[PDB]
Amino acid sequence: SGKIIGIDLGTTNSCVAIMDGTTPRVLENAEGDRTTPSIIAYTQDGETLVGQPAKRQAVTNPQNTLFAIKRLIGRRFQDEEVQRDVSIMPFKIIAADNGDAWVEVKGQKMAPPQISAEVLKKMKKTAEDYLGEPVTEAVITVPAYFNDAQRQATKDAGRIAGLEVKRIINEPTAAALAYGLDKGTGNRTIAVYDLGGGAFDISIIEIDEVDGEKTFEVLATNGDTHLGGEDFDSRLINYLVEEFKKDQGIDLRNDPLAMQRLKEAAEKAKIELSSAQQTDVNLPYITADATGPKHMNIKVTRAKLESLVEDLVNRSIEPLKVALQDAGLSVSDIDDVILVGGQTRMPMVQKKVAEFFGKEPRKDVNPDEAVAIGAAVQGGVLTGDVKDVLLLDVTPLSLGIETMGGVMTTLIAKNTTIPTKHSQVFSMGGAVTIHVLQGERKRAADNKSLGQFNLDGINPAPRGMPQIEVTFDIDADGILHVSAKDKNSGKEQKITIKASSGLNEDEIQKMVRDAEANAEADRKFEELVQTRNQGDHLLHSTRKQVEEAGDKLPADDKTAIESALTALETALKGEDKAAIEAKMQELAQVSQKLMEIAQQ
Amino acid sequence: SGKIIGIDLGTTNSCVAIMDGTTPRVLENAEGDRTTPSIIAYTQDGETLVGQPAKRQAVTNPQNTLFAIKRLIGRRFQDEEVQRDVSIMPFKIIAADNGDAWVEVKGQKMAPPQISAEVLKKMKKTAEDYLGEPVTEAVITVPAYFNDAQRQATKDAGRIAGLEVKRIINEPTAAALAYGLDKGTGNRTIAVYDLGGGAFDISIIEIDEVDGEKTFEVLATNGDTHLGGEDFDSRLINYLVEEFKKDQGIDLRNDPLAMQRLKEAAEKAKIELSSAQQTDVNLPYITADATGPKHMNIKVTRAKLESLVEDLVNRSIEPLKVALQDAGLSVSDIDDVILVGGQTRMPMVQKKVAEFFGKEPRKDVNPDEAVAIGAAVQGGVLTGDVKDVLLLDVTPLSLGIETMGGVMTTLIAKNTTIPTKHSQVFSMGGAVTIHVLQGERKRAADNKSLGQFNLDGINPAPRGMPQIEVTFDIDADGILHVSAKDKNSGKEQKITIKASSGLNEDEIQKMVRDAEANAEADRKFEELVQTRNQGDHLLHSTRKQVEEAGDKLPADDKTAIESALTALETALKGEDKAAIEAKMQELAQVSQKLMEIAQQ
Ligand SMILES: Nc1ncnc2c1ncn2[C@@H]1O[C@H](COP(=O)(O)OP(=O)(O)OP(=O)(O)O)[C@@H](O)[C@H]1O
Ligand SMILES: Nc1ncnc2c1ncn2[C@@H]1O[C@H](COP(=O)(O)OP(=O)(O)OP(=O)(O)O)[C@@H](O)[C@H]1O
Ligand SMILES: [Mg+2]
Ligand SMILES: [Mg+2]
Repeated sequence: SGKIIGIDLGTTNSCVAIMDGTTPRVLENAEGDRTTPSIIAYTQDGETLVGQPAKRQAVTNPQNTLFAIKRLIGRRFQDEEVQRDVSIMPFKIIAADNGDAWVEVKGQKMAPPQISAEVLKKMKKTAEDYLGEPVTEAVITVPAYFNDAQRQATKDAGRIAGLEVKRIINEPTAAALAYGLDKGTGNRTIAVYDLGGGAFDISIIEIDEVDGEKTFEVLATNGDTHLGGEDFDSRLINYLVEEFKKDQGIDLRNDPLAMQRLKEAAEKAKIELSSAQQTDVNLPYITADATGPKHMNIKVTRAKLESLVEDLVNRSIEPLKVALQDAGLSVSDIDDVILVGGQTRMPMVQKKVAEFFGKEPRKDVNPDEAVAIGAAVQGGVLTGDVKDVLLLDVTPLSLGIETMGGVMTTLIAKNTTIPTKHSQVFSMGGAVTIHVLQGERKRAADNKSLGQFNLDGINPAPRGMPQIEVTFDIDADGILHVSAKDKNSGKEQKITIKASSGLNEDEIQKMVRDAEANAEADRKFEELVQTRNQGDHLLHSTRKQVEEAGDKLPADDKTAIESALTALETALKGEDKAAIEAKMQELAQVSQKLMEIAQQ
Repeated sequence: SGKIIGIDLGTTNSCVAIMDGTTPRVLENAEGDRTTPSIIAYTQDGETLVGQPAKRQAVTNPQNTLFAIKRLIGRRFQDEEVQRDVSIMPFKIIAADNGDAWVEVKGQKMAPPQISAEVLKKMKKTAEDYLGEPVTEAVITVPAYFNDAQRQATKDAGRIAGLEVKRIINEPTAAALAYGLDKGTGNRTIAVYDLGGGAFDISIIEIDEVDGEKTFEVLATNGDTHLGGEDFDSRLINYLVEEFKKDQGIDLRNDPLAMQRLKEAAEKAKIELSSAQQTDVNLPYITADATGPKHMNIKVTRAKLESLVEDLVNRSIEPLKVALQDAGLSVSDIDDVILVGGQTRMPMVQKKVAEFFGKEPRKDVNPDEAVAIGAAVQGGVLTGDVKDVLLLDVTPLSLGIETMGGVMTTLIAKNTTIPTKHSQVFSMGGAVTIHVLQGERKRAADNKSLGQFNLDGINPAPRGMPQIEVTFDIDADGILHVSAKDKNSGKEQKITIKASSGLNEDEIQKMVRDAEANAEADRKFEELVQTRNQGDHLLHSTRKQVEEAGDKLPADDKTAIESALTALETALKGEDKAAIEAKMQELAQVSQKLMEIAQQ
């Protein structure tokens, strides 16, 4: 029911679009911006900020501002990437009871999907404000290289936000839909290079004209879900931290508040160096010492920045080589190179990509909105409003199991088109345990574990010939479903999953309720502010009343009203809602009493 | 030759678009932004900054940062509107020799068109970078209510930027083109309400279908060229100044740095109050008393803000009434209300407009880019690329002359469609002086003077029957051209214009050369930056050369090379190009030498 909205849920920024009749349209949020910082904050006084308002106060609220949660979602606390972030992120990152990576604010433990849900709720509200009706369904994007846990956790975030997730769409695929919508873009093969704030994808995609309809087929995909702008900032921040040690004899890394100003300054500097060739990091009173206040002043050149991050850029080139090999194509087979994501605005990135492909990337693709637009198009395909568009995506990782000798044994090869299914008999009746993993490495230890899937035996029976067949389905969302039956009886077998990541149904249901309670509490937090407005309106009117009365007003009456006004003004400066309300009531009674005496 | 680019030259922000084949496209500037702040700055070391870099340093350089120049362009120094601004603007506004309003920076007097040209040059360069080739032609926008002087001055700015201005297009007309391009927006009548940073326009526009082609006809236009966001900010700034005065007993108005910080904070507060119901203005260390530093902290509710500016909003409603009357329509006849301009994002503004028209404004119009898009479309109509699009605009002000009694006599009524022509015999041979004015007021003294147009007599001659006919042409740009001729002989009569506003050919030519000199100076300034980058590259490589040598390096050689490294690092900390280049040279020679010795 209603419109299926398209939400690009980004590490750094989020963006929502719809089908406006036959044309996709990106929607401005309440603040008037076409994108929304993927940031949530909890203030000391207990307010929940989302988006720009949360971004604005981040510098002074290190611990209770959550950002880049997309780098934690669907991960385990003991993951190398997470363990590194633990020491780096200013907010607190902890292990959930099941070992998943969670955060903690003011003593409260929260799962990443709960945090992303807040961002999704704002995007949902954005669409509803625009449309003038409720929105309950969405297509939500994920990086192409997201694994099973990361996909499912993103899907759970959508549910926690009150959205039925009709499709999880791979971000480069979404960008391709956006690009190929324009008639005259048929019968070509493109490379979509997407380098954002947190993730990197490369997809090779063919757009063809079959039976008078446009088909988008992903030939190969690769990337790195933990490579993006955040890592570029970090290289520059560490340089600035090391320089200030040498220069002013002080280590800033021990100090959260200084690091906030620096983080902010480094990102601005990085961004400036995409157009200028020099930038100044000026942080007066960055810190202090025995000798007094300290100030940071350091010029950074483009050349300096480049030497700091070139290996990150090279890291994005290697998956390109693998993607072309997997697709069986050379660079000359690629008709268009498409750059997506804010971090691709770096000249070095554009230059290295141009040089690899031996051609310049297109300039007519919006690096900030293409993904959301494609998510909207995908939604329109689902509702049937978008005709003559067919899409065939793949799974980015090999699905396998740990077999005898601790080896990784592949069941479904990477770049297999989805949905897809693989069935296999695992037992003639004895119990079965299956350790499922994703990845390309030879040893199970080197791949991403999805969990242990356990089946009980089937007891011996006259004329029974148990054949326990296990089926691995990958659906259109790129998500795995494992089921089993006895082929001999047709009876389904219960599978018990152990050591898997993710939320269970009970947690999800509780978190859905928590999000509704949060909404209520937010509506409850606003009362103080709403009462101030009313207070200001009242002040304005009763002042006019006093002016009108002029000298006709007796001193005792003039004094009583002027005291009531001042009292309300004072209360308004404060934070006590009850006091404001009482002073408003007293002022109203004096305004009414004056009125009544004037009529006499 | 080349593309005719469309440039929205705004009081606050500027935006450039082109026809990308058959589709209009807004172009990002070098900073990656789809719009550019109309801000020009001159730094202490003599650099000229435009756009975001100028905006960024305004807080510390308020005297030599020029902004809102569109509020001075085409105006006289003694104009009431300018005189008010003289006391408000942080930079120095002065009278030119002819009385026009100019600005002075560091002893240099400059004409508004020279300043705006710097913004147009950036927009021009933006298009050139995208297209990969030179751009010499443009369509440039002006408020529909701009008078003759304002139009010509804007056209002069285009020339000074090296642009042949093919069309001056009224901004609401541009927005209508953008809106009506969408097939299926035909046969309707729209009201375009445009409230920006400096100017207000209302235009009533009919979009029809004649002989297969779409025609856009402006039925009426009105507005106020000195009413916009800057005035909203100003109301809030004065409130904040007064509150701090009552609170801390300090008057900030004489503190340029404090006032610049306040200006910025005030606009941010105004903008938040478009989506939130309360905002906090915080300015630590805003001033210092003998008691110590003082900090500004005050909460502002939407209710407070609305009471500070409601009369500004109401001032925009009265021209709506006049426009409908001039169009001969009622609100009922309006099919679509279109809001353009950032200042229309204010809830009070939208509500007042919705209430006036009795319908909700459309939501599917881009308030920041519609005007640039329309300018690009107009450009494509000029090149013959855009087909079946005809536009018919009007002149917004009555054109008249001062007749006996000091009365205003109308020659061309407001809302007459342009281009248009009016011819009249003024003399049977005697010398003639014609005082030309624009406006609707009955007394000449109350209208805008365009100058005195003088004609010499024609001497008595046998068979001569001199009939001096003066022709008033208003061209497609909405600009006046007065010519005269003797109908009896056909000979053209020379007109001498006195007491008029604007730049003469000689000034324009000199200003064109000055701008080219500024570009050259800019390339010069870049030299230092380029040298710094090369320095960083050189440091990087030679450091690797030292490491690779390790212990093999003799103590005297290691000392020498490390001295040279340090000396370059030191020079790069300074601002002396010569020293940097010398230290680069010495480091290079030492590197080369050790290399040679290592080869031995
Ligand atoms: N001009 C610029 N030059 C370099 N980097 C930039 C520029 N502008 C933005 N960025 C960077 O781009 C990143 C954000 O890009 P984007 O909004 O596409 O990410 P995202 O979609 O939120 O992330 P992801 O897709 O990785 O989940 C940030 O790291 C930001 O610093
Ligand atoms: N959310 C908002 N609420 C209120 N005002 C806003 C908002 N966003 C921007 N503005 C204001 O809108 C103005 C800028 O709008 P815009 O960019 O349309 O003006 P412009 O085209 O440069 O000016 P003009 O058309 O008057 O020459 C500024 O005064 C700015 O403060
Ligand atoms: Mg992204
Ligand atoms: Mg404008």
